[PDB]
Amino acid sequence: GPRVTVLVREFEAFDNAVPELVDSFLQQDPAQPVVVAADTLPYPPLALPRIPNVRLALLQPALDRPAAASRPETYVATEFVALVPDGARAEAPGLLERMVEALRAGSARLVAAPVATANPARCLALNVSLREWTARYGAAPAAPRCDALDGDAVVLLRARDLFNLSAPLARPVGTSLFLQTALRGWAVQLLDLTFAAARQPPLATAHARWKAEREGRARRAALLRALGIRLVSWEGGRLEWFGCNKETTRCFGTVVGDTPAYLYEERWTPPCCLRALRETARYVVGVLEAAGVRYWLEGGSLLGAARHGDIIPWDYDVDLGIYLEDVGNCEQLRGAEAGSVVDERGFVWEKAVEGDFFRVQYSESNHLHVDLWPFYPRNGVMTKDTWLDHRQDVEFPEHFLQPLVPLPFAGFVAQAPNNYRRFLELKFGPGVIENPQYPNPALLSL
Amino acid sequence: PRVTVLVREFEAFDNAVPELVDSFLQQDPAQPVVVAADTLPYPPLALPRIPNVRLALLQPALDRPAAASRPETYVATEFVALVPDGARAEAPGLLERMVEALRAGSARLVAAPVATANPARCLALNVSLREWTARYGAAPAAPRCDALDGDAVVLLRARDLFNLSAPLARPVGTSLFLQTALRGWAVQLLDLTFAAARQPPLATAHARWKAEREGRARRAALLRALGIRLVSWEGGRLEWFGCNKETTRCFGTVVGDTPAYLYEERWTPPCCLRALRETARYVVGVLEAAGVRYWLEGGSLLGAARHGDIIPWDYDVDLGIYLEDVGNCEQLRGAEAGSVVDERGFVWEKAVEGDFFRVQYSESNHLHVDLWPFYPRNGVMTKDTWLDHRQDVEFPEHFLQPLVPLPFAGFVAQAPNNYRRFLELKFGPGVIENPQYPNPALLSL
Amino acid sequence: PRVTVLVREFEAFDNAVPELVDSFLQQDPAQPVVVAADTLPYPPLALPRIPNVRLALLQPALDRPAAASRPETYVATEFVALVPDGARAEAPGLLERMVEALRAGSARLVAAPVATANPARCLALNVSLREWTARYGAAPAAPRCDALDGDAVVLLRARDLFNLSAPLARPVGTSLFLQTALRGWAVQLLDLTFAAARQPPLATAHARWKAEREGRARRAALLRALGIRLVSWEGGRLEWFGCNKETTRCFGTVVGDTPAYLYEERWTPPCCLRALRETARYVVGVLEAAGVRYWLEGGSLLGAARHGDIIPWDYDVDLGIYLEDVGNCEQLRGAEAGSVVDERGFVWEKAGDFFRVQYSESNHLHVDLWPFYPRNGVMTKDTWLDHRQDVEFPEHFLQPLVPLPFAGFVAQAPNNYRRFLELKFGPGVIENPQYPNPALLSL
Amino acid sequence: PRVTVLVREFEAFDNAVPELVDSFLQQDPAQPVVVAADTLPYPPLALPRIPNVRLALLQPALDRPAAASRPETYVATEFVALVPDGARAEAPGLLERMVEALRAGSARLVAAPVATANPARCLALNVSLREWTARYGAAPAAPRCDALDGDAVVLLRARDLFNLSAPLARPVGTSLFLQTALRGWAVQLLDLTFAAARQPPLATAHARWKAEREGRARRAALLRALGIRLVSWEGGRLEWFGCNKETTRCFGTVVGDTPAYLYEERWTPPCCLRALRETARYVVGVLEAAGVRYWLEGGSLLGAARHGDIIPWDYDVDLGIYLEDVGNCEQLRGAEAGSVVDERGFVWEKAVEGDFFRVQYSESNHLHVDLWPFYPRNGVMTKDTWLDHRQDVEFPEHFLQPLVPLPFAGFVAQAPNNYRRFLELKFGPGVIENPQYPNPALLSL
Ligand SMILES: *OC[C@H]1O[C@H](O)[C@@H](O)[C@@H](O)[C@@H]1O[C@@H]1O[C@H](CO)[C@@H](O)[C@H](O[C@@H]2O[C@H](CO)[C@H](O)[C@H](O*)[C@H]2NC(C)=O)[C@H]1NC(C)=O
Ligand SMILES: *[C@@H]1O[C@H](CO)[C@@H](O)[C@H](O)[C@H]1NC(C)=O
Ligand SMILES: *[C@@H]1O[C@H](CO)[C@@H](O)[C@H](O)[C@H]1NC(C)=O
Ligand SMILES: *[C@@H]1O[C@H](CO)[C@@H](O)[C@H](O)[C@H]1NC(C)=O
Ligand SMILES: *[C@@H]1O[C@H](CO)[C@@H](O)[C@H](O)[C@H]1NC(C)=O
Ligand SMILES: *[C@@H]1O[C@H](CO)[C@@H](O)[C@H](O)[C@H]1NC(C)=O
Ligand SMILES: *[C@@H]1O[C@H](CO)[C@@H](O)[C@H](O)[C@H]1NC(C)=O
Ligand SMILES: *[C@@H]1O[C@H](CO)[C@@H](O)[C@H](O)[C@H]1NC(C)=O
Ligand SMILES: [Ba+2]
Ligand SMILES: [Ba+2]
Ligand SMILES: [Ba+2]
Ligand SMILES: [Ba+2]
Ligand SMILES: [Zn+2]
Ligand SMILES: [Zn+2]
Ligand SMILES: [Zn+2]
Ligand SMILES: [Zn+2]
Repeated sequence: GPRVTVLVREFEAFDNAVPELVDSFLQQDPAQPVVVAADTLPYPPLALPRIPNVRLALLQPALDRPAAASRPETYVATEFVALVPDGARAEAPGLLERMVEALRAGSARLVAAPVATANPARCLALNVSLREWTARYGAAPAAPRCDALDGDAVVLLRARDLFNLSAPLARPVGTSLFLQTALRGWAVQLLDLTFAAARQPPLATAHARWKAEREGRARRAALLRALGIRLVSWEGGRLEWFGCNKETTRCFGTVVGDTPAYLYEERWTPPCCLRALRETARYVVGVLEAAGVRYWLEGGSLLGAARHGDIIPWDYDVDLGIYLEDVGNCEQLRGAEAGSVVDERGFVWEKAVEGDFFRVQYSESNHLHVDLWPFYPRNGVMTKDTWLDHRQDVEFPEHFLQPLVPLPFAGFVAQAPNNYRRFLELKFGPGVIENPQYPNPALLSL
Repeated sequence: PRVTVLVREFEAFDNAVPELVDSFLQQDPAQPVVVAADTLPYPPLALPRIPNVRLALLQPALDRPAAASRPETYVATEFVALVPDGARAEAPGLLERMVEALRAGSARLVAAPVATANPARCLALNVSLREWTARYGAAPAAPRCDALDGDAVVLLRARDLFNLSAPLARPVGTSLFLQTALRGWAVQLLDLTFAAARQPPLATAHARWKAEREGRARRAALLRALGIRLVSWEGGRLEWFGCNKETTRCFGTVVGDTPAYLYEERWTPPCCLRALRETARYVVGVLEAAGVRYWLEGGSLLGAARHGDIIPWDYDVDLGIYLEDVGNCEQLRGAEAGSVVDERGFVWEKAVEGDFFRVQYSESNHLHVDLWPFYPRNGVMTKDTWLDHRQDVEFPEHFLQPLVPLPFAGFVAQAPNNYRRFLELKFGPGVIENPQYPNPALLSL
Repeated sequence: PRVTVLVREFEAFDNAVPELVDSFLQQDPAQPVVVAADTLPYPPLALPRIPNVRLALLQPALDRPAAASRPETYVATEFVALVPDGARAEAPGLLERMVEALRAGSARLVAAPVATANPARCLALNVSLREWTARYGAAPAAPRCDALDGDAVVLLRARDLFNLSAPLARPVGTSLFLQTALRGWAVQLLDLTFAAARQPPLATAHARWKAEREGRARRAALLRALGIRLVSWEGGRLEWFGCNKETTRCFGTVVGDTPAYLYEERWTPPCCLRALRETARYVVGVLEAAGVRYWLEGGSLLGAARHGDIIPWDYDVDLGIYLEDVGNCEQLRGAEAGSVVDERGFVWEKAGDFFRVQYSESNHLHVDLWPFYPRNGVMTKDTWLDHRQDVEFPEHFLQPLVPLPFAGFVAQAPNNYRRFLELKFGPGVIENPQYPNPALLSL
Repeated sequence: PRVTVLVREFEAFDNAVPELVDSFLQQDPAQPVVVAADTLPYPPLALPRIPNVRLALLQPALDRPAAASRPETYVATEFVALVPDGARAEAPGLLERMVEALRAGSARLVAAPVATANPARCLALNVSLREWTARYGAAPAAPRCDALDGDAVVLLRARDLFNLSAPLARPVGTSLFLQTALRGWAVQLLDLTFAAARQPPLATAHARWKAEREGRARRAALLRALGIRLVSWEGGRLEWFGCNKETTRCFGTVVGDTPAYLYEERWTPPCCLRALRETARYVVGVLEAAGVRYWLEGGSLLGAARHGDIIPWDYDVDLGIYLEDVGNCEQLRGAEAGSVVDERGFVWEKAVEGDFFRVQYSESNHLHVDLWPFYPRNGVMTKDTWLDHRQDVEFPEHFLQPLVPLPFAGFVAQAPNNYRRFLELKFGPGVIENPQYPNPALLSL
C-alpha cells in the first residue's frame, strides 16, 4: 500500500502539463494517490483519470459543500505527501520512497529532489524575522542542508507537518512553504535524486512564460503582504520592497496611546517605514544645514543615535530640536507658518495641531514625519511655550548646545548636544542608553 | 448549556463590542466569549484579558498553526450564539431559554431579534446555484423562516455552524442563511428580544456613512465568491453582481464549445443571458430598420422553438442574413473596413475565423450576436465558410419564403417558416424534444 | 456530550503529558484540554499551540487579573475529566461512555482506572473536621465508594468540581475525595480502563524516588492547610501531620479557658492529645517510681470517669499529689530551684503553688501537679484559682485510691470518685459535658 | 452607603480592630465593614453581631464553597476603603469626601494618612518584571504617587481592587501598590487625616518586635511569590530576595540554551547577574595574579562591547584562556584531578560537556564562569572539542597580540584587540547593534 500522496499545486490553468505529470505517476503504480489542488476549478478542463485515487481539491468556500471540502488534509490518507511542481514527471520507478527512506533516516523534516528543468532547485539559506517584517536569503553554508529552495523540486514531508501550517498551499508554494518551515527552525535536505521533466513541458513560448511570470509575481506580492513580509534581502542586498513608499499611505494608521499598531502585533516598525524615516531625516538635516538653522538630535532620535547609531527599531518618528531664532533662515519653515508647504522634492512642511512645533512629512500621502521642536534661551535654559505629558519633553540647560558634536545616525552624520549621555539621562532617567523600553510599557512591554 | 457568545459583525473603527462583552459577563463572569476578526482590530478592542474572553484571528500567519484560524477550536460548548454589535444582554438567562426553544422545536437554528433601529425580519429564501440566483420573499409560515434580515441573536449547535463551508463569512446575515437555506434548514424567530447598546455604534452620520459602503463592498465580494449573480425580492427588486456594459463577460473564451460554467455544473450566468437578450433585441431592431432580411439560426432558433428564449446554458445568439443585404446596414458596411463602435456602444466586426459578422455587447464585454450571411444558389442558401458544427449546413431557400414571427427573448423575432423541419434538418430528428450540451463527448447532460 | 480533559498531577522534571494530550487529539483534533500548574513547567511541556489546548497557571501574578488563576474560567464544557499523567486515550469514545454512566447512575463522580502499576482501588472514607481526622477503609459497597487510591480518570460536572473550595489542590487523589466525601458524594468506579502511556514517566528508580519525595511533601502541606492532623486506616495504620516532641504545640496560649480550636468549632488536635497522653504516662511512671502518690484530678479524673481518656476538647492533664512526698522524686525537688530538663526531654517547672511538666522544651503541652496536704482530715492547699472544682476535700476520698483506666494506662483515682467529681463540679457532671467557660462559648 | 471598610492589616495577638470597627459604626450604624483574615483571629475579636459587619476567612476549607475564600463575595458596594489597624473615624463623612475626590480626579486610588507615628508618605515606584526589580524613590509629582509608605486609608472601586490577582496579599502596603503601579495606576494622597485609635496596638517594644518579625516574614514571602528579587531606594539601600552563596541559583539546569526565565517572559534575575559579576571579577583577579592569559569571549565580550555589562538575559560568563597557561593557576591545575573548592567557596572543575573549565559561585549555587582553552596552531587560536554554537570558532591569533582593557560588569577586563571585528567574525556584522535572545527558533516565541 502506498505511503505517499502526490500533491500538485503549482500550475497555470491556461497552460500546463498536469495531465502528463499525473499519468507518469500512475504508470509506476496505478493505485498511487494523487491530488491536484486549485482555488477554482481549472478551465480548460484538466480531464484527469476518473478513478478514486485521483482527486481534485477545490480550496475555496462553496454554498453546497461541507467545511472539509476546502481543507486539503481531507484529500490525503497517507503519512507523507509529495509537492510536485508542474513540468515534473515520474520516469524512474520507486523514487517517491527513496525520499521517504531518506526522510525517515535523516535529521530534517523536509526532503527534496530537483526536477531536471531549466530551473533546477538550488539550495538556499533563509532567515525570517517577523519583528522586522523581513526575509533574508543567501547562499546555503551547510548545503545540501537548506532553509529554503529556489527552483523546481519535489518536496516531501509528513502530512501532519504540512497541514498543521497556517498557509500550507499558499502560492507560490516555493515561497510560502519555506517561509513557514524556516521560521520554525526546520531544515530541508536536497537529496541527490533527479525527477525527469515533462516530455512536452509547459509554457514553451516566450509569451506563455510572460503571462505565467506576471501572475506569479502578483501572487508573490500579495502573499508577502498578507504574511507581513515587507522586505526581502538577498545577501543583504538586491532589496525587494513590499511596504509603503512615497505614493502610498504609511503602513500603520494614526497612533493612539503612543503605541502604534505594529506593537500590538508583536512586531517592530516596518522596514519601509524606517527607510522613509531615515530618508526624511537626512533630507531635513541637509536642508537645515544648508539654510543655516541650528539643529540637534532630540528625544528618541538622540537616544537611538547614542545607543546604536540608528532609529530605535520600534520607534515611529524622528525628533529634532532647533533654535527658534533660526526659523526664518529656512524657506520651507517660514512658509509652514502661513500654511502647508509641499516643497520641490515632495516633502510637506507644516505647523502642528497645537504645541508650537513643525512636522515634515515624507510625502503628501505618507505621513511618516520628522518633528522639529524650536527652543529659545531663557536665562541659559532652553524652553518652549508648550509641552506634552511625555517625560522627556522638558526644559534643559543651554550649555548643552554651546558646542554641538557630530554623531553618526541613520546612515549619515548629524549634530547632537555635547555630552549627550548626560543630557539623555536628564530627560529620560539614569541608564536609558543601556536599558531599552517601549513607548507605553503600561499598555505594551517588550 | 453553555453557549459560547460569538461576535463577528462589527467595525474596528467604530463599534460597541466591549460594552457587548461586558454586558454578558455581568450575567455570568465565566461566560465563554469569542470575538472573531480577520485582522487584529486597531485601535485595540481592549476586552478583558480573562481566559473566557478570547479573540480569534482568522488570517493566515507564518507563526501560527492551522488551528489558530479555524474558529471551531475556540468553541468548546455544544451551542453557539452569534451576537451582532449593538446588541446587549440585560434580562439574565436569555441564552438559556433560546437553547430550550431549540431542543423543543424542530428548527436547527433559533433566533431572537435585537431591539435596534432594524430588528430582524422573517424571510423566505430559495438558492439556485445552477442559475446563480437567490430569491427572497415574504415568510410563508412565520415565525419559521428560511432567512432573516435585520439584527438578531442566532443560536445553533456548534457542530452545525462549523460544518458549514464558510461559517463566519461576512456579512453573516447574508452568508449564514444562504448556506442554511440551501440545506433545507429552518430558523425559528422567537418571542424574545435583546436590548440595544446604551451607546450604540455608528452614532454620527459620517461613521454611519462609512459602515454601509464597506458593508456593501463585503456583501458584493461575498456573493461573487459564492457564485450568486442575481438577488431578487418579492416586490420585483433585483440586485446584480455579474456582467454589465462596462465590465468583461463572466466566463472566458470557450474551448470545445463547452463553457467553463458547465463544468462547474452551472448554466449561463443570468447577467450574461440578459446582455445577450438586450443585444439580440437591439441588433434585430437595427437590421429591420435597415431592411436586412434576417432569421433566427442555430441555438437561438432552437431555444425559440422550445420556449421562446435563449437555451439556458447557451453562450451567444445566432442570426442568418441574406449576403446581398449587408450594404443596406450602416454598421455592417463599416464592419468590413474595421471594428465599429456605434451610437449605443455595440461593437460591429467582420470576424477573423469565418466570413461572418459579430455584434458585441460593448467594447469590454464580448457577449455577442453572430450574423451568418447566406446567399442563394439554385434555391439553396449557402456560404463559402463552414464550421465543424453539424448544424452548419446549407438549406433550401423556400424555408425563408416567407419568414414567420416567433417570440424570442422578450420580443417577436423572424424565424424560417416550417422551423421544426428546419431545425430537424440541421440538428437531426427530435432535436426540439431532446436537449443536449454542445459537446456530449466532453460533457453531457 | 462535550468533556474537557484536565491534567493536574504530573512532575515537571519527568512526565508523559505530551503523549497524554496527543492521544486525546488523535481521537478529536478540537478536544478541549486544560493543563494546570502552579508555576510554568520547565523544561517546557511542548504542547501544541492550538486554541483548544490551554495551560492554566493557578498562582497569583502581578501582571494577571483575578480570573487568570480561577480554573473554571478555562473550562466551558459541561463535564470535566481529571486525567493523571501516565494515562492516555487509545480506544475512541471513552469519555462519552463515562458521561453516559454519570447520567445513568446516582453518583456525582464517575471514575475509570488507568492500567498503570497502581490502578485505582476503591476505599471508604469518613472525615471528622472536629477531630482533625480522616479515616480510610475498604469499601463495603464497591464499586460505590467515598474515595480512590491509585490512578484513575475521574469525571464529574464542572459546576460540581469548581464550587469545591480547593478543586485542584495537590495531591488531587487525596484532596478531591476529602471534599466530596465530606459533602456526602459518592464516586462510581466503572468497568472501564484507560490505557497506560507507551513511554511512561518515572522510568528510573532515581526519578520515582524524587517524585515520591515531593509527593509526600505536597500531601503533608495539603493536610496541614486543610485541618487534617491525623490519617488512620482500617488495620490500625496511622499517619501524623501535627505537632511532636520538636515542634510548637498546635495552639497558642489559652484565654478565658477557651482554646482557639473551640472557636473554630473543633476539638483538641489529635496530635496534641497524643502528646498529653504520653506525658501523663511518663509523669505517672516517674512519680510511682519515686514513691510519690498521685491521683487523677480535675478534668483528667472527669474524663477518666466518663470514658477513660482525655476530654476531647481539653488541653492539659491534672494530678493531685501529696506535698510531703514531693521530696521523694529528683525532678521535682529540682524544679523548686529552677527549670529542669530531664534525660527524656520533659521540662519540670514550679510557677501559682503547683508544678508543671511540659512535654518538651518546644512543645508546651503540660501535666499540672497540684500538691495537697492534710489539715484535720481535710485536703487543702495554700493558693486557689477561680474554678468551682478547685476546692478542699475530705482525705478519706484518698484512703484508699482505686485503679481507673486512663489514656492507655491504669491510673490512680480517689475512691468513690463519682461522688468526688460531683463534689467539685456539681451534680450530674459526668453525664452532662460542658465547655470550660460557657459564658464565652457553650457546647 | 457606597463604601465598605475592609480591614486586612492587623495582628491577632495585639490589635485595635474592635475600636476601629466601632468608630465607623458610630458615624453610621449601617456602615458596611469587613475584617479579612486567613484564619479565625484568636483571641476572638468580638465584633458586633450585625449583618453589616462580616468576617471573611480567605483560606480554603474542606467544608466551605469556593465563594467563601473570594473577598468580592463579602462586598456589595461600589467602593472599598482599606483601613489599617490603628486607624479610627472621628469626624463623620470622611469616606464620602474621599469618593467625590476619587471621581473628580484622574487617579484610580485616593488615600488619606492616619495620624499615627508613621503617617503615609508619597513614593515613586517602577516595577520591572523582566528585571525582577521594584525601584522606589521620592515622588516627583507629589501628592500624586505610585505607592505609599506608612499608614493610610486607601479607597478605590471594588471592581478595580478585586480584579487584581492578589488583592489582599500581605503586607497590603506592598502588594497593592506593586500591582497598581505596574498597571500604571496612580494614587493621590489627599489632605484628609484619619485619627489614631485611642489605645494604639503594639504599644510595647516586645509587641512591636514580634509584629515586625512577622511583617518582614510575610513581605519576604510575598516578594518571592511575585518574582520581585530586588527592592531599591533611589538605586541604593538594596534588599535582596533571590539566590546567594548559600542557596541554589534561581533557575536550574538550562535545556536548549534557553533558561526558564525566558519562557516566563522575563530576563535574568538580578541576584543571578550579581553573582555572575562577582564570580567573573574574582576569577579574573585570580587569573591575572596567577599569570594566566585571559580575554573576554562569547556573550561576555559582546555584552562588554554593547553596554559594558552582562547581557541582561544571559546566564553565565565566558573567558578564553591560553591552554599552556593553565599550569600557572593552582585552582585550575587541581581541577583536572577532580573538583576543587577553594578558600573562598568558588568551585573549579573540569567540564562534564567538553574540554574546558568551569568556576561556580559556590557548591550550591551553580552560576558559573566558563573558561575555554585555546592553543596556537599555525597562527590560529583553536581547541579540539567544539560546541554546536555558531560563535564557537577558530580565530586568528593576532586578535590577542596585544589585548585591550574593556570595561565589563564593574571592572576592567581583557578583550581581544579590534574586538568589534572579532565579534563580527564569530557572531556576524551588526551583532553589537542588533540584539536577540539565545535560541529564538522554538516557535513558542
Ligand atoms: O538531580 C539533581 C542532583 O541530584 C543528586 O545530587 C544526584 O542525582 C546528582 O547527579 C544531581 O545533580 C546533577 O549532577 C550532574 C553531574 O553530577 C550535574 O552535571 C548536574 O548539573 C547540571 O549539569 C549540566 C551538564 O550536564 C549543566 O552543567 C548544568 O549547568 C548543571 N545544572 C546545575 C543547576 O548545576 C546536576 N543537576 C542539577 C540540577 O544540579
Ligand atoms: C541568518 O541568520 C543567522 C543568525 O542571525 C546569521 O548568522 C546568518 O548570517 C544569516 N544568513 C543570512 C543569509 O541572512
Ligand atoms: C497536526 O499534527 C497532529 C499530530 O500531532 C495530527 O494529529 C493532526 O491531524 C495534524 N493536523 C492536520 C490538519 O493534519
Ligand atoms: C421557493 O421555491 C418554492 C418551491 O419551488 C416556491 O413555492 C416558492 O414560491 C419559492 N419562493 C420564492 C421566494 O421564490
Ligand atoms: C464512617 O461512618 C460510619 C458511621 O455512621 C461508620 O460506621 C464507618 O465505619 C465509618 N467509616 C470508616 C472507614 O470508619
Ligand atoms: C457553582 O454552581 C452554580 C450552580 O450550578 C453554577 O452556576 C456556577 O457556575 C458554579 N461555579 C463554578 C462552576 O465555578
Ligand atoms: C521610573 O521610571 C521613569 C521612566 O521615565 C524615570 O523617569 C524615573 O526616574 C524612574 N524612577 C525610579 C525611582 O527608578
Ligand atoms: C472585574 O471587572 C469586571 C468588569 O466587567 C466585573 O464584571 C467583575 O465583577 C470584576 N471582578 C470582581 C471580582 O469584582
Ligand atoms: Ba519618537
Ligand atoms: Ba448559439
Ligand atoms: Ba484539665
Ligand atoms: Ba555566555
Ligand atoms: Zn511602511
Ligand atoms: Zn455575466
Ligand atoms: Zn498538636
Ligand atoms: Zn538568582
